[PDB]
Amino acid sequence: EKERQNRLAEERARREEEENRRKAEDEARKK
Repeated sequence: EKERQNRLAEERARREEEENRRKAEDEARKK
């Protein structure tokens, strides 16, 4: 269970950092 939950949690965090770098490069284009 913990293996599964941690795997899903890192998948979530990776998607989150994807969106963060994405908004970052968007703002960069606005610059």
